[PDB]
Amino acid sequence: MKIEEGKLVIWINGDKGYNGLAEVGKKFEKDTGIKVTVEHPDKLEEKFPQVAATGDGPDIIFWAHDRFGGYAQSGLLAEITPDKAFQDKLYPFTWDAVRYNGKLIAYPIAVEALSLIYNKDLLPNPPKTWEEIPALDKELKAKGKSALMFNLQEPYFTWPLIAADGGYAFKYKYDIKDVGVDNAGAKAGLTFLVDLIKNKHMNADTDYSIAEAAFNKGETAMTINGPWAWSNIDTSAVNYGVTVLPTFKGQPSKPFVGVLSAGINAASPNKELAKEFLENYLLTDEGLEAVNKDKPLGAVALKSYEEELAKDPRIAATMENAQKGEIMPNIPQMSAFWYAVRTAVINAASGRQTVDEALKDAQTGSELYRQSLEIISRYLREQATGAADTAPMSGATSRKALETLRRVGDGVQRNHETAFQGMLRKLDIKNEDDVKSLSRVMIHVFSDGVTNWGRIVTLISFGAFVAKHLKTINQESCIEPLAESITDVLVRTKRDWLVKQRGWDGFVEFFHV
Ligand SMILES: CCc1sc2ncnc(O[C@H](Cc3ccccc3)C(=O)O)c2c1-c1ccc(OCCN2CCN(C)CC2)c(Cl)c1C
Ligand SMILES: OC[C@H]1O[C@H](O[C@H]2[C@H](O)[C@@H](O)[C@@H](O)O[C@@H]2CO)[C@H](O)[C@@H](O)[C@@H]1O
Repeated sequence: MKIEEGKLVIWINGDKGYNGLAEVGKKFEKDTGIKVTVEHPDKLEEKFPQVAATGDGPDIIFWAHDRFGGYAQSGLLAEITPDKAFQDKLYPFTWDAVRYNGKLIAYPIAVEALSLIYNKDLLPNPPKTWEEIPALDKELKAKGKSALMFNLQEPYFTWPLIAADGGYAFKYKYDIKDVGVDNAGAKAGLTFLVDLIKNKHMNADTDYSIAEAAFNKGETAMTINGPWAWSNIDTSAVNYGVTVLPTFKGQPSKPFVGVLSAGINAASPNKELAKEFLENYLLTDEGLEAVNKDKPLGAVALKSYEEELAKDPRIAATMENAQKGEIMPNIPQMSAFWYAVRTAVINAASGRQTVDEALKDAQTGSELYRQSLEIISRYLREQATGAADTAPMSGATSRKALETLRRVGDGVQRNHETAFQGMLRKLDIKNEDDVKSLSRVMIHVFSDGVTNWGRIVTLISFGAFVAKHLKTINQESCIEPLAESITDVLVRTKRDWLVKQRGWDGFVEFFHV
């Protein structure tokens, strides 16, 4: 087993107070003898699922809660079971953020939302609207300054504007069928952003470091950032305020709210130690103070300490932005959603694609898993049972993709029956455990090779062949898991290619009669 027993390794992002966290570790080590190592790897949110899948990684991972449902769905996190008395020390809505499929999958630490950060010496009155920023920038450029710089590389920072006039990720329970990435609100916000770039009020290449340095040196009047940033601003002696984000088309900017949370690796042989550290050392007044003093956490989950911090006007502004925003969903398709929108924003800002092209692709990318599952699940089930699903189907594409797959998929099963049968007789499929062991095979087979529509039809057509078998041996319950497996394999390893082909519209086009 890869993770070492008798110590704690912790991963946390490099913008958080990891020196403070290490101080809490020192205190844990003092009491118990157990060494605590804090690390801050680049791209840790993409690295964790890769390493944890193989049984490796940190004992504890810290991230906003949006990534944790994906982790939990993949079996990477231990269920946490604090008692009533500990649960009652934290705000109920923070626990809701870390609930997935009825189980608690992490400990909530703190509530974070973006705010408008402004230099009070340059801009005694910050703008109320995004619409007035171009004029303010022109005024400021005549004095050697700029109005606003913020990270354009990460969609978390552009999202408040995109969402203002109507963009949304997943509607309201969260409806995974209803995605608002390329609606009219979304387009208007992204367009306003690209116009700021086109008119030289911002630069498409601005990232976290460039924006932070410009603000902290007094060269730009505003930035958009989170509570973590306030420490470095204090160091710089900029006279800053923290306030409400500007409105767009009369409506508030809607930041996605995150709950910084701590999850325990399912492979860790140190779960009792991790729970003891998190509950009795970190999530205490002193523990959170030590972290907070290094980089501010925002509104902490711990009611006792939150009451002390609540008086701070920067925190009050954070909560006001948070109330106008929306708690991020934690569903497993969040990762895909962020990856598509990141790409959309970068390509739109750079002029690689137009706003319409960019957000079209993002909408495709964000809907891809669900749309694929629907198609694949329907085809496997109808093949296995001999009757189609009567529920309505998005709808036109799905219906036509299913019609196409019925032609080409039946061809493949028919002409390749003997290899199919042979490969299904080799494997001793008879229950959910074997199907479990199929993705593995499919992952090494499907990936290793060319990516084209024929190889995709092959995977799905073999899927159907298996489903038929499953039905005859009264293992019908295993079909939907089979469809989820095939779908995951397809959309994880071929996402970029699929988005390039216009998704399933492409599939319909390619095999068109
Ligand atoms: C779960 C297995 C999967 S998943 C999957 N995904 C994409 N493509 C696949 O196959 C195509 C090539 C191919 C086209 C047409 C029919 C078979 C395969 C490819 O990899 O490009 C597969 C196979 C696969 C891979 C190999 C096979 O056959 C392997 C060779 N023989 C060995 C002897 N035995 C009797 C039959 C299988 C068989 Cl029977 C399947 C379903
Ligand atoms: O930009 C997409 C990104 O947004 C959020 O990440 C935030 C994070 O929540 C904050 O703690 C801070 O570190 O900045 C990050 C943005 O760079 C999501 O939590 C994340 O999953 C998503 O990829």
